[PDB]
Amino acid sequence: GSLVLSCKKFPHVSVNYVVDKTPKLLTDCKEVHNCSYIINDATLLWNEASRKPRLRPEVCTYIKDSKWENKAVKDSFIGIDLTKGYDDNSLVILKEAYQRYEKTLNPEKTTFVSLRHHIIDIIMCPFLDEPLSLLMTVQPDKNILISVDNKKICYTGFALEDLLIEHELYYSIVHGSLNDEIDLLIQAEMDSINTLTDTYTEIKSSVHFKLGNTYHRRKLLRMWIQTNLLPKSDLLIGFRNSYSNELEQLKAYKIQDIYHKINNSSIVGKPGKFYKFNPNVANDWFQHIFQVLKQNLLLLSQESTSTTFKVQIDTNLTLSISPASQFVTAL
Ligand SMILES: [Mn+2]
Repeated sequence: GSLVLSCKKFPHVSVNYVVDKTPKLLTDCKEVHNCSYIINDATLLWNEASRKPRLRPEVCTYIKDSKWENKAVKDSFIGIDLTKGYDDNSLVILKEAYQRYEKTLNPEKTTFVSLRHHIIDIIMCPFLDEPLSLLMTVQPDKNILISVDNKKICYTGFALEDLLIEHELYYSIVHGSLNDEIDLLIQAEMDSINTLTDTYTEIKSSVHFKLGNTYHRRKLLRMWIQTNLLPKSDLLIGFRNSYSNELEQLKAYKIQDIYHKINNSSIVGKPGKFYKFNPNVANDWFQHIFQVLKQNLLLLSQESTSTTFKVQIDTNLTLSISPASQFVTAL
């Protein structure tokens, strides 16, 4: 019926393992659909009908040249108080995306279907001091659906996207292979596209990184997982004055960049406690739980009345899989 399993002794490389070119989490990863969600209209505008959020041209210009067109331009961004004006369902889209691409799912593999948020959450377990909980339903088609069950730092983030981009949300549905027996159909919200480079660009707000500070090592590792799960994607980070909240610097990064930042022969000098936040360890952990999960959820299902399961993971990486009520749906 249920199941407990220790996953702390999962195969993985050395915490100190360094390698030059960042690894990849999914192979043959490609976007298979995309869509803008017009909220007031309760509409989904698929693919060629979707309105991609465009990164302002000045910014694209700045990213390319590595300098602003002129002082005026620069002052339209740098120095702006990302605080000014602070005093003021996703599972539905996924299910439509699954319905539109299903006939294209490889029938020889198990496909986990989920919003990017959850895949990231799972890869992070061993790097967090908090635990994990989620629902995983084994659909009649034998695939698996994953679902669920600081106002100011948050606002500066929307404020920054607003300042850099030209009510409505844009989703990218990608497909990638994990195993010889496992694929992922992931839904992810793109912040924007860099028009000059035809590359999604993930906007992040932050205070200058105090590396060697666990909080930032986490953020940087999560950032890496977040973009490295997509087929194409870059980052743009707005660094702000920890005091004024003024946007001090705009810095663009490729996945390689974020990777290097957290995988040096030098950085791995200080001893760690979370596998030193090593992207490769993360990658190994990735390969391990999903194999574990796919196997057991499949096994338990054949012997149960419930297609849905409560999946939990200890701070000790101990997996717990008990069946959920067959008379309840998580929307
Ligand atoms: Mn963002």
